[PDB]
Amino acid sequence: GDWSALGKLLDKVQAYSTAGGKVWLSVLFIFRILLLGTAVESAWGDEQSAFRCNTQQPGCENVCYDKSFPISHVRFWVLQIIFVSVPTLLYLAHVFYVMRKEEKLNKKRGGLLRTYIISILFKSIFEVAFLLIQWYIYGFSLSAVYTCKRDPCPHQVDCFLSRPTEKTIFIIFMLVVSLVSLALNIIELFYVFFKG
Amino acid sequence: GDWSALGKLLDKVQAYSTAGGKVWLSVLFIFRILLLGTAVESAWGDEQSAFRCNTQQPGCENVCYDKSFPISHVRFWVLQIIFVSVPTLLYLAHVFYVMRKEEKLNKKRGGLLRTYIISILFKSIFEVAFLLIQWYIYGFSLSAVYTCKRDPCPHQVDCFLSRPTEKTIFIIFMLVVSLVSLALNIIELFYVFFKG
Amino acid sequence: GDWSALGKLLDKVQAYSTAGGKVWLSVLFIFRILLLGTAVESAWGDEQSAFRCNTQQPGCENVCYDKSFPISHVRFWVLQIIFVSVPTLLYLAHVFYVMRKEEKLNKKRGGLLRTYIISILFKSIFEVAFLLIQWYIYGFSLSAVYTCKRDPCPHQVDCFLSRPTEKTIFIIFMLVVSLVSLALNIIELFYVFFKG
Amino acid sequence: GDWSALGKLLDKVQAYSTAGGKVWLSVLFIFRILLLGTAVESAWGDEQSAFRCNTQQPGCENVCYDKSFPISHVRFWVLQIIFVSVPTLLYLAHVFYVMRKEEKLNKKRGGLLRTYIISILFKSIFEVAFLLIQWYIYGFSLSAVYTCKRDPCPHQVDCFLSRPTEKTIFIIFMLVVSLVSLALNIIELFYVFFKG
Amino acid sequence: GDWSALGKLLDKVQAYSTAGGKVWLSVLFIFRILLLGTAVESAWGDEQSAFRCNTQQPGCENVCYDKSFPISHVRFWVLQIIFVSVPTLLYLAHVFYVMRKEEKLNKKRGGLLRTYIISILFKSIFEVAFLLIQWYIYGFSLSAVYTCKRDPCPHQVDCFLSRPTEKTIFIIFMLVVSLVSLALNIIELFYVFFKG
Amino acid sequence: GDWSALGKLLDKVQAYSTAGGKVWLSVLFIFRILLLGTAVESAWGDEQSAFRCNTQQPGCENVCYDKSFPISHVRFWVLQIIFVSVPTLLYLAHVFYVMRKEEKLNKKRGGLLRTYIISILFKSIFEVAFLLIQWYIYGFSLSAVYTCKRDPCPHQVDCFLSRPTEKTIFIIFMLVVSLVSLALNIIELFYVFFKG
Ligand SMILES: CCCCCCCCCCCCCC
Ligand SMILES: CCCCCCCCCCCCCC
Ligand SMILES: CCCCCCCCCCCCCC
Ligand SMILES: CCCCCCCCCCCCCC
Ligand SMILES: CCCCCCCCCCCCCC
Ligand SMILES: CCCCCCCCCCCCCC
Ligand SMILES: CCCCCCCCCCCCCC
Ligand SMILES: CCCCCCCCCCCCCC
Ligand SMILES: CCCCCCCCCCCCCC
Ligand SMILES: CCCCCCCCCCCCCC
Ligand SMILES: CCCCCCCCCCCCCC
Ligand SMILES: CCCCCCCCCCCCCC
Ligand SMILES: CCCCCCCCCCCCCC
Ligand SMILES: CCCCCCCCCCCCCC
Ligand SMILES: CCCCCCCCCCCCCC
Ligand SMILES: CCCCCCCCCCCCCC
Ligand SMILES: CCCCCCCCCCCCCC
Ligand SMILES: CCCCCCCCCCCCCC
Ligand SMILES: CCCCCCCCCCCCCC
Ligand SMILES: CCCCCCCCCCCCCC
Ligand SMILES: CCCCCCCCCCCCCC
Ligand SMILES: CCCCCCCCCCCCCC
Ligand SMILES: CCCCCCCCCCCCCC
Ligand SMILES: CCCCCCCCCCCCCC
Ligand SMILES: CCCCCCCCCCCCCC
Ligand SMILES: CCCCCCCCCCCCCC
Ligand SMILES: CCCCCCCCCCCCCC
Ligand SMILES: CCCCCCCCCCCCCC
Ligand SMILES: CCCCCCCCCCCCCC
Ligand SMILES: CCCCCCCCCCCCCC
Ligand SMILES: CCCCCCCCCCCCCC
Ligand SMILES: CCCCCCCCCCCCCC
Ligand SMILES: CCCCCCCCCCCCCC
Ligand SMILES: CCCCCCCCCCCCCC
Ligand SMILES: CCCCCCCCCCCCCC
Ligand SMILES: CCCCCCCCCCCCCC
Ligand SMILES: CCCCCCCCCCCCCC
Ligand SMILES: CCCCCCCCCCCCCC
Ligand SMILES: CCCCCCCCCCCCCC
Ligand SMILES: CCCCCCCCCCCCCC
Ligand SMILES: CCCCCCCCCCCCCC
Ligand SMILES: CCCCCCCCCCCCCC
Ligand SMILES: CCCCCCCCCCCCCC
Ligand SMILES: CCCCCCCCCCCCCC
Ligand SMILES: CCCCCCCCCCCCCC
Repeated sequence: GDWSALGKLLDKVQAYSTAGGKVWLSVLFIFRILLLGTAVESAWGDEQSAFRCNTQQPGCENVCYDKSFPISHVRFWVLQIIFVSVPTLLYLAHVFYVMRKEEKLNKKRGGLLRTYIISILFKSIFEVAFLLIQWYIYGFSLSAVYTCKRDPCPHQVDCFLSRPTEKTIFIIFMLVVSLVSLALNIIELFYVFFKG
Repeated sequence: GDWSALGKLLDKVQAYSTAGGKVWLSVLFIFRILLLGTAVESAWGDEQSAFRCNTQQPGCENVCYDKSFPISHVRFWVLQIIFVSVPTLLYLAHVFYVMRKEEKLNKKRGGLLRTYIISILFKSIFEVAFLLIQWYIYGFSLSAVYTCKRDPCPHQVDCFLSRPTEKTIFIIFMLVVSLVSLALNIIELFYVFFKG
Repeated sequence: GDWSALGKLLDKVQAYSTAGGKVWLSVLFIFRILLLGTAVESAWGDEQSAFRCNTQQPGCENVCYDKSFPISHVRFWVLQIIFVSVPTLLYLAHVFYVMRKEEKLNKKRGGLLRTYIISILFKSIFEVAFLLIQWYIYGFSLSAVYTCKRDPCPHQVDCFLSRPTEKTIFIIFMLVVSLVSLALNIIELFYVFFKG
Repeated sequence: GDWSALGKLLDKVQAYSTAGGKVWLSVLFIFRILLLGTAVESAWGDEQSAFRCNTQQPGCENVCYDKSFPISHVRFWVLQIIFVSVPTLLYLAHVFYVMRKEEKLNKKRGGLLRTYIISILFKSIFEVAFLLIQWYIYGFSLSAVYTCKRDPCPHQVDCFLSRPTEKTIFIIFMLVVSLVSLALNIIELFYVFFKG
Repeated sequence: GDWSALGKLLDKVQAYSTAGGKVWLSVLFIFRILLLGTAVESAWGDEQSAFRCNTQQPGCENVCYDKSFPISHVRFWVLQIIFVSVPTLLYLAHVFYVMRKEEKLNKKRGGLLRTYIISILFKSIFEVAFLLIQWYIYGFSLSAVYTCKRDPCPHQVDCFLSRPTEKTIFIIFMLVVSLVSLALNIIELFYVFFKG
Repeated sequence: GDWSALGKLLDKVQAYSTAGGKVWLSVLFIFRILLLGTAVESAWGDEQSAFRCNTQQPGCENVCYDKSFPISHVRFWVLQIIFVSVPTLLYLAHVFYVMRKEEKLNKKRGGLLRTYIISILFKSIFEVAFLLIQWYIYGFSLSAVYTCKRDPCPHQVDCFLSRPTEKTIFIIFMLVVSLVSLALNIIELFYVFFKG
């Protein structure tokens, strides 16, 4: 029965948003979690135990695997999803204490709106930042043969990845679902400015 | 005691459905989850660690396994089940905010119905889409010997899968339970049109 | 405090059953789950990683293991337990919406009974069906040496299973607890007919 | 607030027991679970993967491990603990429906007592039964060298177990805690008879 | 709202304790659990799979590992923490039924205090008992080389442990946090006697 | 509905803090947990199973791995996060019993403030202590080749770590998020003194 006070909190947090963003993005947050922790986490399980290279030099598979994967895509997308969720969480924690301050006033314009704008800016700005890093480093694909030239391997060794194509499809899903997230925040950002 | 408000929400979401779909499909959603995450998830555990090929060429088992399995059936069926559930979830989130908008009206035809129709269309349309992809790629069976002709293997190598018959039976269950899902949405789709 | 409405639902679902079936079968459902997911699931963990055969032919252990186990007993008994539980779940979901239809009637014989009979028939009929399949395929024991004659092995190879005796005892428990389930539904089936 | 009805159910189930059994056995049930599923389950993890024998005969470690362990002690003690708990659970489910039958009587001697006696008999009788089986099979110790004479091994092979002493200490705890359970039910059994 | 009855139970259990023990020991119970099941449980994961010895004698690593570790420190500290918690749990279960007996008296000195004294004695007495056993067996350190002289190894073999220094630091934490537990119960024990 | 009493407890614990620390640090506690147990725990999974050294000397990989990692970074950061959380937990448990003492007074300055100051001091003081230890031992990086000179290896051996660069990035995140924690407690510490 104590959900009646929670109804006031979920109303005031989304009083400035449209009728289409709170139904599409909230499902998109549930979608991105359920894709990440259930389907694709088990896919990157043997990212190192199957990585075989064509040499006898001991440790050459240790230093060549790292050059291909400075940071794996799974711990990348977990690093991304907290950074896109944290401006919403920070706005949620602030609006709760603001509501509590006003409940202890009545029994004995523009202040809330600025941080609501900033909360959607850093949602996109971190999202563009994590995309171009992936283009700068990994691209949006995976080749089935890597040629490695680090030390202490000899001249050039051939290292064969573990499931390039299965890792390819879940990369493009993480590109598309992030890109439809990015456009879905931009359309809110026009609506808050064009109101006046 | 706060389930009385939830009783109004579960009534309005299924006010257009028949008396037979909400009892058969809701159990079919519980059935498909319980078959997937409990029985058949452990069956595809060693999909790569048992895949042995008949060669000495290093990495030939890495590139030949991929040609047989571009995407494994388990991460396929998890990818399918979210896409069939998401039009129901999207209709659920929309009808909640529509109900909340009308609760803040009375204390101080055709609008809901169109998206209810669209919500059942994309349930079937994604379901037909995922079936024919499996026929285009994997078929509905698994052979116990795969002949591989990728690079850098030699001329032709023999690769032996891991449990073809146990993977065969759970494929046909995922075909049958998806097909009885597909017919169970079609029978609703006639009933909403033939009402008038 | 909202368990008072749940008290009406658990009364009407078992208004036709005896005083002895709802206390013995409900514990038997808790018993079969707790035996399956806690004790015997870990026993069939290394069903493939310990299966060794007496040959050098690569992949001969892959194709010979399958002939011994087309479907493992653990994923068999999980497949069985959902099929015996689903007619009870389907009767539970139907009787809830029937109760809700009558609650929206009073504020502004024989119909329920037929599907209650059918719900106990398919509990036994699926149970007899899964038993004879095991007799047709696996029997009710496990021998400690399997002789395999599939391809591409040579003439005949000896393959040694993993824990035949520990798998033997839990098979007989799954035979006995299923058989005492089968007789406990039959005794209900006489009581509903002999009432008149 | 709906724990007030649960207070009547936990009173009537233990109206015939002493003030010392419901405080000592209920903690003993919590003790035996917490010892089993947390401490000693991880100890029997590598019961097969460390079992090495002194031969080259392939599969000789498969058939010799079984003769030493027809059923492992962990799946034995899980099999024991359900059988000692099931007469208490069966008495709990029966006394609930008996209470419900009398609640639907008042708004519009000796019957309960017999099954309470039987419920404590089968607690001890199954407990004595599982103890002597262990004495008939395993004893109450483990030797660090097993001599195996099964087929298809040669004349006699030496097989070395995995952690005999760590498995020895948890056997004696499972003997002592079962024996203090057995005496704690007997002392109740005198008290119910000597009341008259 | 039914926490008001729980407020009476948590008051009467600690009516004889000081204002400093219920705030320091209750956090110390939360600390010792969170250190044990989260940090140091994963540290002792490969206690056997990394234990390598310097011989070819088959099974010599099985019988030499046991002499170094008759019982591992993790299953020791889990065995300790239940024994220090069980006198508090036994006093909690007794004081609940004592409270229930007096609630069924008013609607139609020295008795509680003795078992409160005994409950703190066996907390320390078991704690001193488990400490000196560790000094009698393991000491409070771990050496990086063990020399083994059991059978059927030859004259003397060198066995190298798995992470001695990481296991050293968590031993001293389990010594310090147990010792600050032991002094924190003694200071209560003076306060109950010196009251009179 | 019993969250109304919890509203008084969460008000009195933070009556001396600013409006910016309770919204930024509480999210920072949720951030550091979610980074630790989800993203970086799986990264340090094979910290030993991939550590290969360039020798044939048995056990040389056991004693050389330890010199590189006396305590792994994951069990370090878990050891850190409990020590920074424990002064907040201790202040939470104390303020609850202080509130309960005053509730049993009214139905029949400076005392709280001192321990609030001490609770923030030991948050920073333990945080500076764990940082400089890492600088004294590990630094803030990881090199891809370790040269080992322990016994019983020969003169000098080369040991290659497992993923130095992926472990490098999560170290700097654990430095930055700890450092922004350290400055966020200092800014509170000025505010409590400069109030008067
Ligand atoms: C009385 C009607 C108001 C009840 C509001 C409850 C909805 C808020 C919960 C939304 C989050 C649920 C996550 C599953
Ligand atoms: C690798 C396992 C992934 C499991 C899910 C990851 C959850 C991390 C994001 C949680 C954000 C919650 C914000 C409210
Ligand atoms: C060794 C060659 C250079 C490697 C640089 C890797 C940079 C990866 C940066 C990832 C940043 C993700 C968190 C913002
Ligand atoms: C009075 C202070 C309120 C702070 C509310 C949070 C504002 C948005 C913070 C966004 C941080 C973006 C970088 C991670
Ligand atoms: C009345 C609303 C209760 C549920 C709110 C849950 C989120 C509150 C913000 C989370 C951080 C607050 C610090 C405890
Ligand atoms: C009204 C409250 C204003 C809050 C200001 C916060 C602005 C963002 C500061 C942090 C940006 C850089 C974070 C890495
Ligand atoms: C030294 C070359 C490293 C190249 C990758 C650097 C990644 C740094 C990420 C910083 C993120 C800044 C977001 C505004
Ligand atoms: C007062 C009667 C109305 C109560 C309605 C409760 C039923 C709605 C819950 C259905 C989902 C339950 C999932 C297990
Ligand atoms: C591979 C493990 C499978 C576990 C179950 C998968 C659940 C994913 C579907 C959840 C959809 C929920 C919609 C309400
Ligand atoms: C390498 C030969 C071509 C492989 C193509 C594989 C296509 C798999 C498509 C799966 C799509 C599932 C998500 C819609
Ligand atoms: C006002 C907007 C309401 C939106 C409700 C959801 C409609 C159905 C969306 C189905 C999406 C199908 C493609 C995944
Ligand atoms: C009153 C109903 C509460 C339970 C509803 C749970 C589903 C609501 C839709 C889920 C998304 C809403 C965004 C928080
Ligand atoms: C009344 C609300 C209408 C909603 C329109 C949504 C139609 C579907 C658009 C997305 C289809 C393509 C998704 C891949
Ligand atoms: C390049 C050849 C790839 C063949 C498989 C392509 C699969 C694409 C799936 C698109 C789904 C569209 C659903 C309407
Ligand atoms: C060569 C032997 C192949 C065996 C295939 C067995 C197929 C069984 C399908 C079971 C489906 C049952 C539908 C209810
Ligand atoms: C007021 C008395 C009626 C309360 C009925 C509660 C019993 C129904 C629950 C039975 C299932 C419990 C599973 C653990
Ligand atoms: C292999 C792990 C087994 C875990 C338990 C299996 C549960 C499946 C049966 C659940 C049926 C629930 C019907 C109400
Ligand atoms: C390859 C030789 C024939 C194998 C047939 C295996 C049939 C197994 C049928 C199991 C059916 C279980 C689901 C009904
Ligand atoms: C009006 C329709 C009610 C349906 C209730 C369920 C009847 C029993 C179905 C049993 C199915 C057995 C085959 C799995
Ligand atoms: C009032 C009873 C609430 C609990 C009932 C739980 C089972 C209801 C049937 C489950 C399927 C209903 C579809 C949501
Ligand atoms: C009164 C409701 C009657 C329901 C009829 C259902 C009978 C069973 C039909 C399905 C049997 C075959 C399932 C494989
Ligand atoms: C082709 C030979 C296969 C032999 C096993 C067939 C099993 C089919 C199971 C069908 C179940 C029907 C239950 C009524
Ligand atoms: C109003 C006082 C009666 C409340 C009775 C609650 C005690 C019954 C619960 C005992 C089992 C608890 C298991 C943790
Ligand atoms: C091997 C893992 C053991 C986990 C605990 C086993 C629990 C089985 C006994 C449960 C009996 C519950 C009776 C109420
Ligand atoms: C192969 C030599 C005879 C082996 C007999 C093993 C008997 C084990 C009986 C265990 C019974 C436990 C359940 C009652
Ligand atoms: C009217 C029937 C009541 C049955 C209550 C249970 C009696 C005790 C059964 C004990 C079974 C012991 C063998 C497992
Ligand atoms: C009013 C008491 C509710 C809680 C009782 C939980 C145990 C009831 C017996 C369990 C089997 C009953 C079949 C649903
Ligand atoms: C008053 C109820 C009497 C119940 C009789 C049950 C006696 C035990 C019968 C089963 C004993 C054999 C089980 C293996
Ligand atoms: C064939 C020799 C087997 C020896 C072990 C038999 C164990 C049978 C257990 C039966 C339990 C009976 C309890 C009353
Ligand atoms: C009305 C005020 C009394 C409420 C008492 C609640 C505190 C007792 C719970 C202490 C244990 C909590 C463990 C997290
Ligand atoms: C090895 C995993 C350790 C997990 C925590 C162990 C908990 C055992 C102690 C629980 C005592 C509870 C007393 C109330
Ligand atoms: C084989 C040499 C003697 C080994 C004796 C080991 C004794 C360990 C006793 C541990 C007792 C812990 C529970 C009280
Ligand atoms: C009337 C009996 C009350 C018993 C309460 C518990 C007393 C303390 C028992 C401590 C046992 C210490 C040895 C484990
Ligand atoms: C009214 C208090 C309910 C919660 C008490 C939980 C502990 C009670 C003692 C635990 C053993 C009691 C046997 C069921
Ligand atoms: C007032 C209740 C007295 C309880 C007496 C219990 C004393 C301890 C007896 C057990 C000590 C030995 C346990 C191993
Ligand atoms: C036979 C030599 C064994 C040496 C270790 C014995 C440990 C026994 C522990 C008994 C604990 C007694 C506590 C009072
Ligand atoms: C090598 C062994 C070193 C042991 C040092 C620990 C001695 C006890 C220190 C903790 C005392 C705390 C008293 C409050
Ligand atoms: C009636 C309004 C007061 C309700 C206070 C609830 C907020 C306190 C909970 C904060 C912690 C939530 C963690 C998710
Ligand atoms: C290695 C797995 C990490 C899992 C999370 C660790 C949690 C430990 C910190 C919990 C502190 C809670 C304070 C309230
Ligand atoms: C073997 C060379 C000296 C190794 C010393 C390692 C010291 C590590 C100290 C870590 C302390 C962390 C807990 C405070
Ligand atoms: C009356 C005693 C109150 C104690 C409250 C806790 C004070 C802060 C303790 C901080 C301990 C720091 C070292 C871990
Ligand atoms: C009324 C507040 C109940 C919830 C408080 C939870 C934290 C209380 C302090 C935790 C230690 C108290 C010892 C049981
Ligand atoms: C007002 C309460 C004062 C509490 C004093 C606690 C001061 C800190 C003592 C412990 C410091 C050393 C811990 C390792
Ligand atoms: C013997 C050399 C060891 C060097 C590391 C010592 C670490 C000790 C940590 C003590 C922490 C004290 C915090 C105030
Ligand atoms: C030799 C290449 C080393 C690459 C080091 C990359 C360091 C990246 C640090 C990212 C920290 C971002 C802070 C927000």
